[PDB]
Amino acid sequence: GLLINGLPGEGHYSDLIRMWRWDDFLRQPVVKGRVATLPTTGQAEGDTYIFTGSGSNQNRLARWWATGATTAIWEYMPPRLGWRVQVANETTPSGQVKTYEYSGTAWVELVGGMSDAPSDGKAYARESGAWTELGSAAKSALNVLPFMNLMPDMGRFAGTAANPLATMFTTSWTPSSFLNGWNGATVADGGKFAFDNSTNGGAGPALNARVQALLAAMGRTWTSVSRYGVEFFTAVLTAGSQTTTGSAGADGVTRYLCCSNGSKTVFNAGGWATVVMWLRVESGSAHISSAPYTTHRLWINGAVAAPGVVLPANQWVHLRFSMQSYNGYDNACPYIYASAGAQIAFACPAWFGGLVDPGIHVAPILTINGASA
Amino acid sequence: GLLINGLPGEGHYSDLIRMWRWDDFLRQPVVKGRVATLPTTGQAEGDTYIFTGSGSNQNRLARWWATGATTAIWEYMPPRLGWRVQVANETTPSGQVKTYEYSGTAWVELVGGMSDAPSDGKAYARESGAWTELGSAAKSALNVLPFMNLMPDMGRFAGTAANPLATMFTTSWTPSSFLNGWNGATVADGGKFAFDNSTNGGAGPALNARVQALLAAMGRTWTSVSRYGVEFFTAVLTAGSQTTTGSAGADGVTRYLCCSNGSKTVFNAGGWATVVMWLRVESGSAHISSAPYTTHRLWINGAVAAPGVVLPANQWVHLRFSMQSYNGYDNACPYIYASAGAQIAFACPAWFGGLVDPGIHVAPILTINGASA
Amino acid sequence: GLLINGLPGEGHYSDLIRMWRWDDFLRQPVVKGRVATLPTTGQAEGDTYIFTGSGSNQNRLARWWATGATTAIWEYMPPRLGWRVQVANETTPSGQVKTYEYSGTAWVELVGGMSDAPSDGKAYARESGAWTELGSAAKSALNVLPFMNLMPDMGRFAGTAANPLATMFTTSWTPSSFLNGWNGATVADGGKFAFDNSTNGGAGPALNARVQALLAAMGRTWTSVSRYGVEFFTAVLTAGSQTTTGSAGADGVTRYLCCSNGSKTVFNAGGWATVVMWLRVESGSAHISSAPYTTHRLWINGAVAAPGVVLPANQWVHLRFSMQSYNGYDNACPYIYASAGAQIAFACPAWFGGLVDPGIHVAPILTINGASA
Repeated sequence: GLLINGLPGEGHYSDLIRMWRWDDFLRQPVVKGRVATLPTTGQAEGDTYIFTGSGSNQNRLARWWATGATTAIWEYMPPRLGWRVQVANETTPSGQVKTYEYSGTAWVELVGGMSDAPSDGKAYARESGAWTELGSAAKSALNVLPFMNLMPDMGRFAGTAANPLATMFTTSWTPSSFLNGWNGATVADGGKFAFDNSTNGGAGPALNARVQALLAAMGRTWTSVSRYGVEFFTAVLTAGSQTTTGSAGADGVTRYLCCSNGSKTVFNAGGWATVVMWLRVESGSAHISSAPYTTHRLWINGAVAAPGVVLPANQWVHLRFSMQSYNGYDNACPYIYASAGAQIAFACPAWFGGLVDPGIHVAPILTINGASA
Repeated sequence: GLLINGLPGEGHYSDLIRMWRWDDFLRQPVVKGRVATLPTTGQAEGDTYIFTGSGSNQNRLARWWATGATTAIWEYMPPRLGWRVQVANETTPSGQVKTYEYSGTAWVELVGGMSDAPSDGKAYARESGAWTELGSAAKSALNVLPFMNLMPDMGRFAGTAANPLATMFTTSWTPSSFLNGWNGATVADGGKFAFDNSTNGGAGPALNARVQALLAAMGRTWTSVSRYGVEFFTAVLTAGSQTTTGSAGADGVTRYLCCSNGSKTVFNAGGWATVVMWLRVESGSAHISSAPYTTHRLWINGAVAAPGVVLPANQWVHLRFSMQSYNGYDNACPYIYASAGAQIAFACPAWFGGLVDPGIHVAPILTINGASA
Repeated sequence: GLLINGLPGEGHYSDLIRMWRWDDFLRQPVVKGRVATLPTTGQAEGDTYIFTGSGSNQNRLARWWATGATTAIWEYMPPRLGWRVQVANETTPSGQVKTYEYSGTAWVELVGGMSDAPSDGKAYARESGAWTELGSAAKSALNVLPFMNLMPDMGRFAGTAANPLATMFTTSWTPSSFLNGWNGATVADGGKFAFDNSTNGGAGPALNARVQALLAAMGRTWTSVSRYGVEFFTAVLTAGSQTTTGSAGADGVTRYLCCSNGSKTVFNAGGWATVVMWLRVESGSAHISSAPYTTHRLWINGAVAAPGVVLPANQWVHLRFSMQSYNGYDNACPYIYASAGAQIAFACPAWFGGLVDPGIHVAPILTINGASA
């Protein structure tokens, strides 16, 4: 509380000049900026800086009154539990004039908001100008959802008669129908990982260089996850001498298709497909696709990639190629071309009948068959 | 910057009347509306229109001062880098008085908002007055998710021994256990689509009128999707002469159930069920359900529908009937009644053990069995 | 519209004191609070209460002017289609000074909001300071999604040769490979529920006390869901006399593992696992886990629970233990320890290869096998 009313009439003229000088200021209370020191030069009528220098005169106004004036002075305005003040020069990207609403102790930003979600445990999203509750599926991620694999043998190259539910298998190596050679390509066994193996202090088979390279790429370096694990076979495909179905990669190098799926019945869900598999180049060079065609999206170890990217030689890379095709089927779905004589290592393929996001997997996803018991 | 202070005292009275006339206006700066021309009639004290007519006097105030006045004039107020001004007459639906905050060049709407999502790649939804991050599953749609089909033969009417993973099959027509006749209804083979068929320039079997009608309904008119595709059989069910389990449709016409599922063990997931199948009426009439009972929701080619709707005769329609039942089982789940002697064409049924949204499918969804290799 | 301009100069001094007393008030129009009666005591200069007592003087200001005054009076300010007025003392939790914007008929809260979702049917969530559309999966819940079960026999203890798709089975009791005894534990048949049973007016087998206890726990008390249902066997595991793998519960009582899964290949999806099963304690005591280890989350009939909670004796409880393990496999996954000689009743187990939320299930989730036709 404060007053400037009353006072002898003898001095009314001083206070009357005084009140006119504010009534002139009150047109729009906008400050050009906050200052800890009175501008000693370059100020005129209409210049208002917030004199917040250390002392009792913090936040006091510092309007300079020279134009149309007898003697210019730094007229002061102590605030008192002040409130919203607009600022013109700087502004938010959304076109809002900056406002420091002085809450009485600090310069606070203006506050709004015409909607708060009811506190009843449901998440609400904006819909047609109204907030609508969301379901539980919104919060759950996709890397953990247990979707069904379409491969009967899990890519272990042991045959469908092997139980996918068992940790260990005794069946020998077996070719998979999901990987058919193309252009004369030859597929041969590359290696196998055994439970309780001897390389890490056991009595089983030993691990060959390719498997250590994979596991180091997998991050499974700890005994609990490196000395134990599920069994499976690896294979190495040698590109044939045939030169059918040519294609060029992102680097402009021509290559030919080496493997095919045998026209599997996967393109059903909106034409959507997903292929995830682990590979490494032992010799030669290869790329993905031919050129950007239709819709496509490639992730390499969780990093988006473009068509034709030449995978670095002798490194394990996680690929996830998801695209859409209403044709209902395709034989060369992978769209992978490699140079003749290239030795490509690959292990644990996984295919899905739609767009799914399991992340960087570490083992094939299970299914159910007659031998699954 | 501007000033009206000073000036000889001789004329102080003019400016003093002047400042009083504003101090009267400053009670609440609300404009009745924007005008490009001064109102030549129908204005009085308290009427304030924004004179924005073309010229230098844009945005100048146009308050008319007649009540309690000697001679009324259009007193002018040039703004200068102006700011928020409230408006009373019109208002937003949410009870907010309209505000054109003049940004110095244009009349801008007031701006607020007390929450912005952190720029770290996560989507945030409002929860109990706070923004909570959402999962990846929120963004993905439902028409592409590869869920597991419950039919062993894919509705191809070829038997479970046929591989659902193959594009082509050689097994002959075979009845499906998922469609059991009711009220004496007879189910007979209707047709088959063959890969590399001869109708579109091949050497295989030809396509009969029903299959062209379906495909035209399917939108598969292009050679890539019309001259090729997966094989499957069609069947036509002729309603029997029995009159058990009567029911009336939306048009008030009584009909009887014709087919049953044989009490399949589908009602497990919260009692939820989903049936999707493609059909066409060759003769007679039929409807869906008996009357609105329990919870129910029908889509016809993506368009919601009510119970008892009489499907148009001789057109292919996509139905998706999802409901809930805690009983754990039901034989007449479809709740479809047709007139006696009606010839109903149907192809590619698909059932699911819950509420799923695959859209307008084009082929049955695959499963895995012993013959799937 | 109103005016206080003009009037004879003789009385100019009264109105001039008058206008000064407002020009003093207009520094910041903040009211200390609304009052239906003028404060008869404890008021001074700067105290402004909204006199809203019943009568024509509603909303009129009640500023008391005593400091620096000749005679203090309750100066009145009728509003007219008023607008936003800030309030200092009380405030919103978000630091916003309370504002009752008088809409001319009622004291209305201030209104903002710089974003409304386009009215085109899509739900929008905030992302990096912008609203991004969400997918359909966001709205759908998780309790209804038809995910694939990993048990070949559905936990009916009838063998994999039994069809899971049929409501009724004739095969006798059969042990399940998914529940292997530990520490010498013995598993024996406990009971079976038969379709069209005689206990509820049929001709089939009768129901034993354990099954009524379960069903009453299930809420299936109605004839439609109590007199009918799917068939399955129950078993009772008697803990053995061996004392290997000790562990203590939340109450500090030591117990030993009684059953194991035989190292099933379930830990694939991000290492995520889900186990849901229905059990009741007939004798002894048991608890969950050993102590809080790694990540873990237990729901008991939809209510979250902590490790080591001793389940109440002789009550049916729904458990859902979901955890993560990158090891790829585990034999004692359940981590359940029971006292020696404890008689534990259990029925309808369900396991999943990831985090899933089917709610409180009433029957095992189906799968597909060679005998599923």
